[PDB]
Amino acid sequence: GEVRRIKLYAERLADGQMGYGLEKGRATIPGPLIELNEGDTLHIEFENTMDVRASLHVHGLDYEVSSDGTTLNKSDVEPGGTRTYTWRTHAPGRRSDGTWRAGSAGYWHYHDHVVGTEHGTGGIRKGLYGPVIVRRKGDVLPDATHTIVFNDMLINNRPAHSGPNFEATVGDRVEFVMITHGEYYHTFHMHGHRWADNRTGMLTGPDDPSQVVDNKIVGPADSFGFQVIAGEGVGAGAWMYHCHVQSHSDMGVVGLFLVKKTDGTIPGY
Amino acid sequence: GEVRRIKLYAERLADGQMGYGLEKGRATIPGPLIELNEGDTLHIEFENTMDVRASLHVHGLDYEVSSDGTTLNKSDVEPGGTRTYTWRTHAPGRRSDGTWRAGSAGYWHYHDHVVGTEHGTGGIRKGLYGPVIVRRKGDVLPDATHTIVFNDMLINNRPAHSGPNFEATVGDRVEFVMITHGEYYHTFHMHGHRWADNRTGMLTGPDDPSQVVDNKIVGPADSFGFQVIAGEGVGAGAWMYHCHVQSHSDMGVVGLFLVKKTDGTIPGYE
Amino acid sequence: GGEVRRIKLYAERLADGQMGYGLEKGRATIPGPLIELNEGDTLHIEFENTMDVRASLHVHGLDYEVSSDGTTLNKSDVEPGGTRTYTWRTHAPGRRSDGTWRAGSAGYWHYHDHVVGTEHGTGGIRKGLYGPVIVRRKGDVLPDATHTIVFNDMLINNRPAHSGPNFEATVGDRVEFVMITHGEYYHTFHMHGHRWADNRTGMLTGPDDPSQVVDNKIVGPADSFGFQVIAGEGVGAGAWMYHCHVQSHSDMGVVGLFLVKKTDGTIPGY
Ligand SMILES: [Cu+2]
Ligand SMILES: [Cu+2]
Ligand SMILES: [Cu+2]
Ligand SMILES: [Cu+2]
Ligand SMILES: [Cu+2]
Ligand SMILES: [Cu+2]
Ligand SMILES: [Cu+2]
Ligand SMILES: [Cu+2]
Ligand SMILES: [Cu+2]
Ligand SMILES: [Cu+2]
Repeated sequence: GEVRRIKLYAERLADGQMGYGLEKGRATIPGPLIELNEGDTLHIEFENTMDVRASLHVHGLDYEVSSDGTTLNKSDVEPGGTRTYTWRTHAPGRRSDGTWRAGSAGYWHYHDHVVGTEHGTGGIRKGLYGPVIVRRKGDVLPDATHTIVFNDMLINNRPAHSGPNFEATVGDRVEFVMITHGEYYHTFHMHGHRWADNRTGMLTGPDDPSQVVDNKIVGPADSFGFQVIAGEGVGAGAWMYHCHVQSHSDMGVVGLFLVKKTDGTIPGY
Repeated sequence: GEVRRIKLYAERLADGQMGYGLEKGRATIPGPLIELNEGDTLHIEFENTMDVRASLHVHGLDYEVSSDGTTLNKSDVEPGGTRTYTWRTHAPGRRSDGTWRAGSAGYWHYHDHVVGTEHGTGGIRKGLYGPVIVRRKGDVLPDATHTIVFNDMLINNRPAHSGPNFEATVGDRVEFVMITHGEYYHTFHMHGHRWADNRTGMLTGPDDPSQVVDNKIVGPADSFGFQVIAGEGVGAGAWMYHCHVQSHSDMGVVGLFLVKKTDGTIPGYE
Repeated sequence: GGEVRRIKLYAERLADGQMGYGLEKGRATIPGPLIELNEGDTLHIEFENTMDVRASLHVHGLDYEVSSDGTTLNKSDVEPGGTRTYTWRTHAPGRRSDGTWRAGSAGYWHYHDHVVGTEHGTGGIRKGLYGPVIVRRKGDVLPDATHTIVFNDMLINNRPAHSGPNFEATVGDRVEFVMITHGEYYHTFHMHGHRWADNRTGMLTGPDDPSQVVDNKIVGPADSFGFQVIAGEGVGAGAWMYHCHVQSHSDMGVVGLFLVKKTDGTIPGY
């Protein structure tokens, strides 16, 4: 694949949060989406603009201990400090012994591993997480990608009973990245939409046995994703997504997948 | 792909519980099993006979906003009032864009969405849940079908140390639907039997790499099913099924898959 | 495969209020010894309960009659100082007379006591009466070494917290992990620098295998999965943290090291 270079900033935010950003003062929670094709290399010029030690750890991708982002492998960043982390990816292939080497492709995530504790409980709690997508050659690309993060009892570190809305048009091919962090198990559910419990979130073809689901138990540091055709077989509407743990939904871990008709209207909303 | 109509009533029961039934005063917990072939449409003539608002939301199957069963999409039911709910299904096909549309086939469930709160915490707690099986052309059909719901710390809203038993004979193709509800994660286990972590609960053949398990972690609104040849390779016996979370089995989330010999006997148990 | 095997196995109290399975009197370990079988194999376990309380042997996944359930229910537990021969059987997958595919015994399985403390072995599990079982399919690739990580309540292999076990391998070694969970709590098992397949073997079969590829897996009491990695594949030598990813679990010390060595013997940054 291609070699690529980006800048990443860890920053303090209002209400004592902590974001990553591609640009200083544009830090988000979750952090910016990172999109890669199998075989790509990413060199990340990472600057800690905070008064506390921070790091960048990644799930699933290839990295050397020198890019672990852990005090253990001395890969964290002093306050004000800079470090360039290297993530590599590979494509699948038979090894020489006959066995199949799984590719790097999947729905993954990066997070701090040193804020609060040597496991980044503080960083994670404050908002130092975001999505990685590693694509395979042939994978179908979406019209948009939306990142939903169950962080303890919040979605994307928002004040509860205010979970984020996502706008789309019927027939649009919408991608969701679903990441979980903190202490608690959850179940992610979506009204009017289904996906496949497999790498991609859609069945490869008729030979794919993967269960089809609208509900998934997820624990801290689990990542999955899936694409749907917005409105497929159900029409336009305010389509609720929510944590299906009853106390979680009642305390307001809910948002709307707002699927507009072609004309721009929405039924009874 | 045939169109169908059935009547469903929400009723308050004895001991302050709530349940769906196919007739008046015949409501069960779980609710009655709904079985569909892909393509089939089901129109549900639903009546809320209770003194509180109630609804019917479904997982997995195709419905419009007007069958969401939510406060949001004004698709819940006043006390005593009626509403006709529509669930469509679809077979798997090729989309124009060359991708594979998945198909509605799978182990699913229906549950109230307004009784307790705007997510029916109260309805679910009181027993407003039931199983839906959507079948695909060629799916092997069972000799019998037994629904097991881990709702909070009970099975099928029974008293504890009292979880249901299911009788069967050696060789029976027995189907289980396993639904989870409320606040707590669980692990469903079964002695003497195992299944595949996939759609049908059966391996398609030797090119099915899916994990063969007898123990599966589940949380609120998770649905799976499977089919076993009763007592396959293990013989007749009282075959325990139990939540494997230790305090959960200890407090009485246990039941018996009672697998009789052909002559109707069973080896001695307690 | 297709061989009859015989072993002896003891239950024993240990130091610090613990109980262990062992191949010999006084050599009990926590976890108990790894039992490795090929599909078709029958294992006869000459079990002796050296302890002062009723203990059993119950196994997940494998084939056993109720006379080897090791339950109160089926009266197959063992009196203090008693001996009982448990029989585990295993079958290869095969086409059934109903045209369906019979799932094989092969996978990542476990054995635990069912009668110490409660009729669900709560006390026996807590105190260390658990061990791993692997059943191999014909032509399964065999590892260079096998390592067992049990998440029992808040600990690993009933060790004192902040001191989880380390495993040593050289870059290029085929390293197998058995990953069992017991007790009351859900966990997520994670490993730095390595990935596996959510499927029977923890390895994709080929390009036809849609299994999700994961470094993080939610597990609950009595969940068992396993996988094999090439040590340092595409990441190189190093101290490769494995940890529960439940933040307070990792904080309270549920961590260990996959110590992957360069070929010369060294570890960068040690
Ligand atoms: Cu880590
Ligand atoms: Cu939640
Ligand atoms: Cu992590
Ligand atoms: Cu629901
Ligand atoms: Cu809902
Ligand atoms: Cu339970
Ligand atoms: Cu009796
Ligand atoms: Cu049991
Ligand atoms: Cu844990
Ligand atoms: Cu067990």
